[PDB]
Amino acid sequence: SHITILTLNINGLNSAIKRHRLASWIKSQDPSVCCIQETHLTCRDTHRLKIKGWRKIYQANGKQKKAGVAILVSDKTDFKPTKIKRDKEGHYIMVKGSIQQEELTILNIYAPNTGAPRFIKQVLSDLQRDLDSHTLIMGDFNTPLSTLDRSTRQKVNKDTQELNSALHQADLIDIYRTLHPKSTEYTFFSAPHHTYSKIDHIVGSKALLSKCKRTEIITNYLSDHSAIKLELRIKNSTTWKLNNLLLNDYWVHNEMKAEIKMFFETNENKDTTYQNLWDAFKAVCRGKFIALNAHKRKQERSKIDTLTSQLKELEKQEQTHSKASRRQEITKIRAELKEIETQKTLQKINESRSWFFERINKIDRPLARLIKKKREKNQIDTIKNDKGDITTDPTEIQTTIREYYKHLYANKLENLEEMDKFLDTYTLPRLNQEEVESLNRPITGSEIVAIINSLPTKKSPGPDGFTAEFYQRYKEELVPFLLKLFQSIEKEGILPNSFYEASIILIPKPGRDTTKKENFRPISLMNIDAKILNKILANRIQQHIKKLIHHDQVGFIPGMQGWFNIRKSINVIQHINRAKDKNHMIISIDAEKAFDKIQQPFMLKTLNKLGIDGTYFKIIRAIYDKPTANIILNGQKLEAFPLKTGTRQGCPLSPLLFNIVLEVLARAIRQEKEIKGIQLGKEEVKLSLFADDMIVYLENPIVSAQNLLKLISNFSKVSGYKINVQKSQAFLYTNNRQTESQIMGELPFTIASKRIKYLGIQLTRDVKDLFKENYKPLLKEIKEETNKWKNIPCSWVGRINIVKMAILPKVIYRFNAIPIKLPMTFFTELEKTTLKFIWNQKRARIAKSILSQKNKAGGITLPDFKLYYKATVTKTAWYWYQNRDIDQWNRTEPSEIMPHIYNYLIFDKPEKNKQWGKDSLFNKWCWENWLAICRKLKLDPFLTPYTKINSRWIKDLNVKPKTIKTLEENLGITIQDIGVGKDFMSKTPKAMATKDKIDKWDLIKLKSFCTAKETTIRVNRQPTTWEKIFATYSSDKGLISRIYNELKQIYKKKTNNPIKKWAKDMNRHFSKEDIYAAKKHMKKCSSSLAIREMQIKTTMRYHLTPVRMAIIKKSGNNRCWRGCGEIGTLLHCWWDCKLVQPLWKSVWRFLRDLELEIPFDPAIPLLGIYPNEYKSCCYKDTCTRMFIAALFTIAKTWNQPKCPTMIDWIKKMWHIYTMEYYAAIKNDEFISFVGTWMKLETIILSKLSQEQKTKHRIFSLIGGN
RNA sequence: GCAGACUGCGUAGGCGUGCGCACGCCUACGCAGUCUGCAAAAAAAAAAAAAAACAAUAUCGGC
DNA sequence: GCCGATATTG
Ligand SMILES: Cc1cn([C@H]2C[C@H](O)[C@@H](COP(=O)(O)OP(=O)(O)OP(=O)(O)O)O2)c(=O)[nH]c1=O
Repeated sequence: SHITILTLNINGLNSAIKRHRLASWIKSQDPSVCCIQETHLTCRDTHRLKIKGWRKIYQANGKQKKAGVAILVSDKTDFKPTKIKRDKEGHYIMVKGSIQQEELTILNIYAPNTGAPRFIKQVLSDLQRDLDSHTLIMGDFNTPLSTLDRSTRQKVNKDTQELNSALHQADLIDIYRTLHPKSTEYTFFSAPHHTYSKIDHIVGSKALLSKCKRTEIITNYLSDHSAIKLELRIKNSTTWKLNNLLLNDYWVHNEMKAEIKMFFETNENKDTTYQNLWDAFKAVCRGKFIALNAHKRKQERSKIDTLTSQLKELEKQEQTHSKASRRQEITKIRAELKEIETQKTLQKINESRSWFFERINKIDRPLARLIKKKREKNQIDTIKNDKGDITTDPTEIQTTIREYYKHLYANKLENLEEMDKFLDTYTLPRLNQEEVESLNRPITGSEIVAIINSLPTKKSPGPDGFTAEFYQRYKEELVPFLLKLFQSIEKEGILPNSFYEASIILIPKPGRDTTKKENFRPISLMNIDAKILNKILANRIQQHIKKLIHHDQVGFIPGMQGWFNIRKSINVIQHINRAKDKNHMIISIDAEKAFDKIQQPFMLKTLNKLGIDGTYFKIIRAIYDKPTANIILNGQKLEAFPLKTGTRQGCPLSPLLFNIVLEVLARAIRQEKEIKGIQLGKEEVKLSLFADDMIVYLENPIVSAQNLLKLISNFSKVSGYKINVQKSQAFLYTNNRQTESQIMGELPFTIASKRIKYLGIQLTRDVKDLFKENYKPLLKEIKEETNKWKNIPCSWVGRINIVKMAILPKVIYRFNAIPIKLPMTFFTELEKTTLKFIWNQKRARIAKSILSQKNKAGGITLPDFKLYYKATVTKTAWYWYQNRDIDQWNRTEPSEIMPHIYNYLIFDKPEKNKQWGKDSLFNKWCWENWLAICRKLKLDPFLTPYTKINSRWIKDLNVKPKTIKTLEENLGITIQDIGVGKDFMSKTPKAMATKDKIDKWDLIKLKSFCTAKETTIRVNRQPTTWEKIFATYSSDKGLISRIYNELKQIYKKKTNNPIKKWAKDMNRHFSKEDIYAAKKHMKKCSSSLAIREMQIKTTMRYHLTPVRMAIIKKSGNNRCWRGCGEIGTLLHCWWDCKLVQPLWKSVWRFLRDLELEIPFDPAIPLLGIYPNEYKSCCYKDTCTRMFIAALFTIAKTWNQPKCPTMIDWIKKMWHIYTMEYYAAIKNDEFISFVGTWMKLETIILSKLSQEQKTKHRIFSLIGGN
């Protein structure tokens, strides 16, 4: 073990290309510590020095752009800083700390070029107290220490002798001279003097020499000065993870195909089982990927390799003898190396910039991680230990964590008889024979390939490096081998030993003290193939889960939505409020460390008791046979500690198995008649909640809660399911204070007299406070959450997407959970804050009406929270119409009236004089909203094509229910299928059969009703989209989106369109076709949202012109902000301005140079409204980019007397060109890109001179140079 | 010259209250009218994907 | 419809 410390005088870091190339070179050297001098960064520019892959970066920056220092410590180096001193001018930075329990004192110094020894001595006197036997003084000393440090071999000056004396008194020595007494190497070459000299030195105490390993001066072309690289011995491999980018090269892809094929053609035979063969293939592919990555790195910089080899040989020749022609050749080849490295670094940085440009403002990773605060460092370094100690020692903290989790997962409680007794007491659903054989059906390549295709991307790999992009890429050839492996696994029931491998990582629990070990959630990364097998099993069991779990559970269950329970719970609480005798309670049980306290033997026993037997259960038992988990703590893979209990918390199959296991407890609670839950109408609602979270409602708590605790204790004893009774709240209701007190006594639960947080919702003790506890906070939160974004660096489009991404999901979730009649003040406040954020505390530049309108209007669909609220509220009508027996949440309401009538009211008569209850919280408001929408559509909502066969019309025909059952089971469910008029029972042979099968009285009743003229006309008319939205769809997926789109269409205000105003001030009527074309162009002018944002801003008259400012300020100066002396109308500023005209004239010179005779029409560039006769999109693709570049050019200098120069337009065009080039290469759209850019590149290259393009880095990309 | 706030006029729908009318609230709505952040923009931001998984749900968009 | 991305609950 050695510590590599590197020092370098980079002579400024302003050049980004030089920054990264030093950052790429420093990556190659892999130093343990790096000291950098003359960063040319200010305290304001500390943001600039942000390098990926390195976190602990300490900076000392001066005010001016002359100095500034920083120290980089390798992530492989565990330096624990204690005290830091920084120079206000960057000449020095002090840092005291320890490395691996070895104290280390590091000093960085940049002495002035003149009189450095005196300045250094002053630093020594100031830091005399800080020097110890572990001192490292670094930086730019600006002086040589010995005669051998100068090429001229000139005597060390008297200042050096005094400086050396000062170092000697401080027991500090020149390490390089000590370790290389006879080395005459030098770091900097002085061109004016033609002399080499070693003026940067590594100085430390002699005691460190025993630790010192090796020091060397590494001549480099990245800077005039060479770095000194010292290795320091300390008292004594990471996991390989495949890189997605590696798969993008064709050569490596073909090589991997060939390697896979040759392996499975060579290593296949009878003597080996397919599991061990698969593991061997994994290892071989791992080694092959490592080797081919090395080969790819070699080839990619092979030119650099040969050039640096030539430089090494010629530099050795120079050192042994220096020659003038050798000097000039060395200089030329060094320039060649610089140009090649600049080429590669520009490639890399522009590829990154293109990636950002393609996602600059979209709702995507860049925006999501811009909005989110800087990630809190999950790398733990000190935790309140078991007894009382905070602790910091890495090995002791690792031991604490590892032992904690090893003890957590090492418990099976082998008491199978007790598990049998518990399971054979609460009869629970069993899968029929058909479903059993469905689970055990053979694995099909179609199934595996479907899983692979659905396999999430951009996900961390498991203990093996393969990252689920590897399987997708080699899907076509791997899938057969995966199928063979799964066939072997199902036949034999033994998994490859690599399947059990998993990597636990400790993610902090939000809102919890990270210093406690117990507050970390261990999430598991599993081998992707193991995850494929587990996803297969999870999908298999999921095909039958609906009948396997009661609808009380809505966590991890397809098609069930969490808000169900919320509404249910709230209804229950409302009932409690309305009850005369309030003797009841609700408890929010929260499982402690669920998925980890689950006992695998009990889970397997439950699955066996469920009828899951055979191949599927064999594989389930195998996957839990010998699971293992390594804890990747601080990047170190700790020991294995096989987890004897719990279910892997990152496994696809774990949620389903946990739900199945806890369904046993749910069934037990429901069966127990002495745990009587609240009774609403004709339904019993004992308990319902997400997977591990449970909420129970109980009557007569004194006894029911005690019985519940007894049952939970039995379940915990039998299965390990433990509840943290302390962190498990409850509302208690009793009409006697003494009863409340004694219940508090017996019950071990903490009674929350105000509220309970529950699925992100503040359930309120009294429902009347719901809003005050749920929306008023949320609204306030949004305000706060947006106030910290006041200065967020995003454009109005970026802010709109930020709202849509961060606030909208939160607001919609709140609406879904609590669709109570919200006062309009809430929506006014929410819209006000949202808009104010979007326009950063200024007046909205674009009309809210324009943006709110659909994307057809060219905008970005500024979300309308009022319409989202209405959509969410009216959504419940879908469940009303469906009348599902599982949505018990809907039927739990005040029962003043016959509660059964809710599935009605949708496409059936209104029960005039019949009230739904003043106490109704959700359904009454949904009814009001649904009626409002139906009235707005001016449709009849009581008899429609989708009226169910039995809602009230047939019922009001006093039809026997058996007749309704016959009609339902024969033909369909809607009146339409029955038919009306001529078509009554006259459209299918089954219709005739039913017509014959009904009794004469009911038959004639249906004849009288259906064939009536009014019903015929009201049922036959084609159904509107709003009705298909609640009848045609049998699934509630995407329902809010569809309802909101329909509402958007319905409530589409007639706004003051700004394209029409462009027509007006251009005195030229635009045809509807012209408006449509302008909107289409604004929609698809470019993929990147910066280009589209520019086009949208120009089209929507975003830029406020001197006319606007004159009117608002009432000042008469309408003169354009350029000295043009004309009126400052928008068309002037964009098109008609003598200072803006030359740019458009140049653009038209380019157009004609492109053999394009297009009219000199402002509409074409400013809006894309091409003349009707001109429709050749081939040239439009280029013209759009040319025009938008011109628009950017004008906008940048939108108000300066400065003329938008041609060169600015060229530069912006090339910016777009490079971004699109790399984006297309990554997206494989290269042919279209060349088609739309080749001629333009040719003209641009011809127009410019070599000097100008070189200065602006305008080297061609499509064509070689 | 865009928009919201907001005064008033007023259409219609609903809910609650009172004895066809009156009151209170809300919705959607057009009109006239006062403002009102204001320099001017491009700041560059980096904003970084890349590590920390899993199930389900919702949203958005592009194809 | 798919196919990416984001948040919501665990
Ligand atoms: C929050 C979260 C939960 N889960 C799963 C694993 C958990 O066992 C299960 C329930 O989570 P929670 O109930 O939210 O957490 P918990 O009950 O395990 O924590 P505590 O013991 O302190 O109450 O959901 C994840 O897989 N990933 C996650 O990020």
